[PDB]
Amino acid sequence: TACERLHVAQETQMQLIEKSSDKLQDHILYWTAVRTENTLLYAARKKGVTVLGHCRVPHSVVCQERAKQAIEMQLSLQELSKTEFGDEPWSLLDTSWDRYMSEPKRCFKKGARVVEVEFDGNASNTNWYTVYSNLYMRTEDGWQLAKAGADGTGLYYCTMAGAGRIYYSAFGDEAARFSTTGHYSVRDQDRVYAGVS
Repeated sequence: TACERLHVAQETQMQLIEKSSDKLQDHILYWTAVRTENTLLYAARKKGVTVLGHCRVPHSVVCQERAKQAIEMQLSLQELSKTEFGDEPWSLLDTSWDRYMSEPKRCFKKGARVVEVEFDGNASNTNWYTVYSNLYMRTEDGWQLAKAGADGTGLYYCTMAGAGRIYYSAFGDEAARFSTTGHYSVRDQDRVYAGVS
């Protein structure tokens, strides 16, 4: 029945990806199925299983990690749905591990845009950063909405626990890698910033 439970858990993921729902509950469901699959697979690995039915069992370290990630997503999302934010539309990508682990780390993110940094007054000396306008992060006071942006210093988010911009990236650290002079200019949307290191 570990073989049938595996089939259902894999089929659930495949059904929900096709559907591509904008409801949080479908994504809770998707991650709980990812959890189930990798838990069973990990349990199979401990017992020395290498093929369960018609699919190969990944290395135990791999199954263990995929299950742990899915536990974290499941529980996090379940908490989210119990907040004011649960009502909002959530896609597969909004609730994906890479989005969650993108900077800043361990928060869900919607509203992507590209920030462009030019390094030595040199149009060919350039780099780009994906910034999310809407960030949902757990405080000791549940989940809360934060906004992210860029200025001359770096990429930052602001909250009302300690009023001010809180930087998760510093452009001076970027210019220390990609510039020869230390100066750079930052284009976020309709604003251009200057900076130095």
